[PDB]
Amino acid sequence: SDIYQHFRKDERAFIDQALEWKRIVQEQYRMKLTDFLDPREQVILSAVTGQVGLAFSGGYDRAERKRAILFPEYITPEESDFELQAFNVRYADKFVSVDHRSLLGALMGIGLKRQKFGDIVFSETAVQLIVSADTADFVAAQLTQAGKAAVSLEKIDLSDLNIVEIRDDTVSSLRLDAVCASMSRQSRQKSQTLVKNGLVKVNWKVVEDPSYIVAEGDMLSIRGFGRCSLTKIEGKTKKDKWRVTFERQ
RNA sequence: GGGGCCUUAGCUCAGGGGAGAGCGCCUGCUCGCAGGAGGUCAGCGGUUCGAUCCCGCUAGGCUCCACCA
RNA sequence: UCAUAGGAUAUGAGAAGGCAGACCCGGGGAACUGAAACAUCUAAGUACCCGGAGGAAGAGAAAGCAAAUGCGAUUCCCUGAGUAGCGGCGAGCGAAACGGGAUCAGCCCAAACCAAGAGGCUUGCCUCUUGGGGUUGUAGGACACUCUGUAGGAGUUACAAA
RNA sequence: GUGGAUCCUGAGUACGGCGGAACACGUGAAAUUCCGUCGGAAUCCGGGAGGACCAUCUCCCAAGGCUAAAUACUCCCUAGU
RNA sequence: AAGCAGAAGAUGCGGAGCCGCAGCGAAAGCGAGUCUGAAUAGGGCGCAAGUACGUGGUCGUAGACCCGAAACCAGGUGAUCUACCCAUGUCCAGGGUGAAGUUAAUGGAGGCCCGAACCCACGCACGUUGAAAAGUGCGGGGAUGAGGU
RNA sequence: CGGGACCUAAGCCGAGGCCGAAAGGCGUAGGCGAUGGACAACAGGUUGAUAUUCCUGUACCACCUCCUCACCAUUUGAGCA
RNA sequence: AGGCCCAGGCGACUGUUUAGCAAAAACACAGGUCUCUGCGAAGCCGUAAGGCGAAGUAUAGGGGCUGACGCCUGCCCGGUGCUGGAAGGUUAAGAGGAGCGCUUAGCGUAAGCGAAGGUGCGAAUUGAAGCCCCAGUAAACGGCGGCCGCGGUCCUAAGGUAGCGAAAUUCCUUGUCGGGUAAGUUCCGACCCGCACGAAAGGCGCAACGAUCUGGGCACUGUCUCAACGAGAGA
RNA sequence: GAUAUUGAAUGUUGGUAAUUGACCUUCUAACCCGCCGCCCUUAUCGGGCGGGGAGACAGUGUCAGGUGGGCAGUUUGACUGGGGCGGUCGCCUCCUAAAAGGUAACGGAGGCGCCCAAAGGUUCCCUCAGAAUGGUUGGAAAUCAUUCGCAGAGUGUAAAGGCACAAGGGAGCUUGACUGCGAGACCUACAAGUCGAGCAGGGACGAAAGUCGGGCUUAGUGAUCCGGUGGUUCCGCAUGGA
Ligand SMILES: [K+]
Ligand SMILES: [K+]
Ligand SMILES: [K+]
Repeated sequence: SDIYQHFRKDERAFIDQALEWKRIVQEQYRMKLTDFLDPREQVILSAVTGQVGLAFSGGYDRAERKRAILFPEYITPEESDFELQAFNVRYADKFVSVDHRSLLGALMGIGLKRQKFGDIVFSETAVQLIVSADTADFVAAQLTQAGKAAVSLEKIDLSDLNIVEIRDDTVSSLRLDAVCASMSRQSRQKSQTLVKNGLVKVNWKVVEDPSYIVAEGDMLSIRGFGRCSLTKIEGKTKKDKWRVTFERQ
């Protein structure tokens, strides 16, 4: 009841369900695997669960959408308890190209919910996707086209997964509106519109406060400029602006 | 009057090593591209191997003081 | 309910209060001041308040001092010595023992145990109250032994008390 | 006076931790003494002290009491300086 | 020296104690030397008249040449003045206005009005070694109230 | 007449009691405490100096019984309370 | 035995106050609001006992601010306070003793090693409130922008709304214009470049009230032009 | 918050070999009641007795942390053409400074709170700035070459005094940027500061003479107390240790 204040009002929905997962693992003494919780929902769950222990794995290390195991003080989990299936996306690579937008659009097009798949990995040699094992056969059967490319899915082990723009700058403050303006190369008044409407996120939390102070190692997500990361804050200049470093995706 | 701070390209700002970056403005190309435009670095005189970034002064603009009989 | 609380009556040269503005032992306890400021510190356990006294008080018969072919209760004086030491190691604070003197004195219990009685029988055990017993350190006492005294010695200043 | 079969010889004490005070000694290397609090012995094959502490040695026997004199003082009284 | 004897004396006794006769070194220690140092070196400090008592000068600790704060602390004494409160009394000439209510009249409200006592103290003058350590005179405010006493 | 031998308010004191280094603080029963309640005497006269106080006249209140009279009554028995 | 009138500031009012240089625009006030307080209330006095609160009980009691009435009371929760709180971080005594030192029975030609006990330190681990942190809250403390050409741009927690404005606030200033006067640094009304108003440390109005402050009139006068005479007290 | 007062049970979860912890719930008997009835007792005190409530909590004690101008004791510099405000405070160099030395002002100018493992030591060798004339890049100015050339350069750094038998530049080998000291001087209120031949130990460089106890010279620093570290033929509170 006195947890919601710490999160947003829309985020209440997840928090209610996150409390219902903790309820199970305490009383029934059994691990609860979840449906690839979003990077934000990782942060929320971590809080709602409390310290019921928690584990998280999205197949490869550095998956955005990862599935969480809520386990007690015993039954420390394995890599396959997360019920993850990796696939290699086969297509006529010489003729057609698959991009992240097309493959994401195709996954959604076959009716797959965002919670039923993790990250879509693009390397030089392979395009791979990670899904929940319960949906693996459905996705393999239905995902026959991505954009203009005819595609097929080959099952692989997680071990077979084939896993910047540094921009040293100065800002007046570490307010959100100031950092966005700097990163996105805009007027601050324009950046304030972005923040206020609800287009910027900070670690996948929608921050609508222009004056929110941004810390070192915060993934900002300006809808319109993509995504960028305050990696370094490096003291202050002669004329008193924060020496900073940005790295766009 | 005294102290304290400021003076960089159209605009916003980076920056003892020979003055940049974005945006605007121009180049051709149709939300990104592709090269330009533009600086007495307030000025002055000097420290020196070179000064926007030393150091001393002059502007100007702000800021704080100018009290006690 | 037994009781007990409470109430009543009797007997008490029982207490109370005072002061000598002193001395003594306790409880509580400043500040100015000094430190060339000031907080630790100092002033000072002072002043002051309170309680208790007594003609004196307090201390006192080694769980001591010491480091000798030792000393032998305590108190007080001389000395040790402005030493040792303590100390924003500042300002300041400051011993003790030995040595020399004054004066001198040593005692009683508690306990073991014994005897008698009482009330809890916990049922031959336990607790309590009188009297005896006993009093200490290279241990003493109980307890046993054999001795020995029961009236010479001691006494109201402790060591019983008129 | 002689014996050491047993028994007795001061317990919520000594002592310790924490917090204070007293010791010339200000927490210090800090013995010793006392108070509050909490913990808490041994008991003669025992215990205490000798300035942290241990060992050895030496000296002593706490946690019960009493005790004159030498000492302090003078509102007074007497005699005097 | 205390102390004992002795006029509250001198004095006698009393050698514990004190200072000096040897220094050097932090110290163990060594000693006319010693410390430093590897050193017979060099250098430091030493070697090569005190003491007891008295007078005087000065210093220390004491109030310390005398007089003087504003203050600080401790323990008492004061609410007969004054502040507020509590209990219980008491005071407020006269006149006016005319709320509610009642049936234009009636009615008699009020930190209501004018205005003595009473309370107050706004202005000015006077007084200022006063009549008076806060007043007097002329005016002034409140005067049934959060009133005076 | 005013006060006491009557009453109580505020407050104060306070057996036992509660609390507190000491001293003490607080407080019950119970008291004290008028500024309040209650309560019987008036007019005139008089002295240099007192007067509901003395004097004159006429009163009233409480209490008492050597007495007088009437009435009621001696254990459902007056009456007091 | 009332002088009166016109106009303005302040405070609504009657009250109250610096005994003895200030009576006021200061305090109080009825009204408003915020807040605490479930009763052995909170608050307060007292070491406590005992009390007040109250012989009351949320329509009550305490505290803060505001100050009749009328219209109203804007924006900012970053900071500070208050209230509440999830993760994460931090943190006392106490608890806990892994280790280590000193000591020495023993053991070693010595050097040194070294049981047990005593003793002196002692790490991990554990450990509340609080704090960091997060959320709310402005009739809480407070704060309510620059620059350039309504737009741009920088900065901020957010940039002053309504109303008022040379004001008990305006330095410059005797601002400017108008009114009143023969002549008006004061006064009144406008204006707004508000040095440095502004919404309960309330804003703007406001009838009644004032020994309030301020400007102007009528009346009146020895206040004055400008003095003169008389009475009394002192001299 | 710990701990005492402070107990009993049931669960559950630690840690030791069945005892002792931790926490949850329950219990009643301590403790509490500014609740009711009864009694002491004419009593809204107090106490006793019986109900009820609450309960090992609270309260109180000790200890601990937090908060805490509610309260307490204090501090809050000096110079200064009055004080405040501004500026300054130690060290070095120059000028003022009057041809020894010293010498003031909120007089005039600047530096310092280091740097360097060579930018120290020694041995050997050397000479700089700039200009003229000639040169593919290449220019006024890089690199040659020639002549001229008291220094017009350099000397880690401020300035002054010095320095070309170099104190300036280069190279080799090195660690004397030594230990013990020190006749005697300078400076000086003290405290400190400065110079020093020479002696010993053991070195570096050099054939040797010799030079070397940092740097061309003069700034580059801070008393005591207290505490840390290393060393130590010292002391060690009966003795041996500590
Ligand atoms: K010598
Ligand atoms: K003398
Ligand atoms: K002057």
